[PDB]
Parts: sequence; structure tokens; C-alpha cells
Amino acid sequence: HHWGYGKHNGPEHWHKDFPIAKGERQSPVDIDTHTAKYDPSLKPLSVSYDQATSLRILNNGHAFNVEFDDSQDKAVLKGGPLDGTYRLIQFHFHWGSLDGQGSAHTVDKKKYAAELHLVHWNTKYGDFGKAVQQPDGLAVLGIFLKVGSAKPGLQKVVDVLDSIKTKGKSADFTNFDPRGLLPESLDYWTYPGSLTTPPLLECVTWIVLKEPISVSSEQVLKFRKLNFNGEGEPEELMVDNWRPAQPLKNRQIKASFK
Ligand SMILES: [Zn+2]
Repeated sequence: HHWGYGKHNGPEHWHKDFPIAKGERQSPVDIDTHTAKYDPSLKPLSVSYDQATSLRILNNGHAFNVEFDDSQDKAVLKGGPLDGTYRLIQFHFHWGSLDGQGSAHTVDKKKYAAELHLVHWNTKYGDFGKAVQQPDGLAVLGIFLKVGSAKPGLQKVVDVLDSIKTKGKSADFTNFDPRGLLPESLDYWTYPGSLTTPPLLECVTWIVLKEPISVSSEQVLKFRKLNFNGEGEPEELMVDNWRPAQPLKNRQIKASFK
């Protein structure tokens, strides 16, 4: 029927509604660290989030999105493998039912507890909906989360979850600073790919940071308390909302470091 993460509508089924699921530049992938090519021509990333304006947090039935005002160049990504400026539109996570799984990307087959996606769209295309139709329309920064110490900067997000527990719910979420979610180092791997959830459009330049951030066990526990279902529908915990690794096919993963 309609896509999700269960046994009957899970990733294995998406191709029937989204044929691009078996495309040539699908994501996520396993990052083989000994095959990735160091490319010294890649520039350091440039993250400009000082003027970021968060607006709202929404449970869309597959994850929770924090949305930003993208009507101007307030929170932008540039540099790295990118040509042009990409504006931040939303961030969201992928996580597991257990600490040993949850990330979309894997590193030498290692799965992390979660993966943060900061989604950016290429301003040359004028709006997000036009950008998804272009091979270089989106830039997604991916950050792995491992369970260890708490991440102070994530607590504001953890605390509002109770208020968007079910699908369709939203809450005002102003003045959140996404800079509190970055690791210390901006070293990354990059490859051409796609969105990891339907519509799976192949319009993404992935920028995967090498350094994971730490979250506490309690923090991740609160994610697992969200629901996939809408209010007054049988309870389905929002867990394991990650697509498994796809074939690399004819692609090369470049590294910004050695
Ligand atoms: Zn994602």
C-alpha cells in the first residue's frame, strides 16, 4: 500500500511504487574506507549557520523534521565538492530500535545508532521543488551518532518530542541553533547519490562527516517513543526508519582527508 518501514511496506517493496529505487545512483551506501580516494582538490566545507532561523518541528509519519526559513540566504552550505550556495531547509534523523543499528550510511560495514541529515537545496533552481529535479539540486550533510555522553545542543529537540508524538503533529520551534549538532572536525567523504526515502530522487551530493557526535542513551531513548501512526490509531513506535545500503555501482567515494 503506502510506504513505511514495516514488513509489508518496507524498503524491499519501494521499487513497485518508485522504480528509481533500483537506479544507478541510489543511497545510502557502505563507505569502504580503503577504497575511497583521497582527492586533494576538494575544498574544506563552509558551514554558515549564524543567521539560521528555525520555525517548526513536525512529525511527518516517517521521522520528525525541524524546518528553517529558506526564503533568504540565512543558513547556507558551500565549498567542499559544491559549486554554488545551498540553503538549509530542514534537518531530520534516522534511528534504530537498538543501539547497534539506525544509520542509513555504514562505514566499513559498521552501523551507528542514528544518522542526522541536514538537507540543503541549490539556490540556482529557485525553490526546493525545482532543485529535486536536478542532478546537483541537493546537498545533504550526514552525521553519525554514537551512544556515549549527552549532546547538550540536542536537548532542546529531545524535550519537544512529547508534543509531536504522532503523525501530523507540529510545534513552534524557534531559535534553535544547528551549530550545536556539528562534530569538531569537518573532514568528510562525498559521492553522488539520492534521497534515502521515497521519492528516492537522484539529485543529491552526499557529504558524510567522518567524525560522529555522541548522544546519551537517554537522549536516543526519547526518539524511540515517537509514533509512526496518527492520533487515535493503534500504536506503532517510530523505530528503524532507515534504508539499508545500496549497490555503489559505477561510483567513486572521494575523501577530503587521508
Ligand atoms: Zn534522511
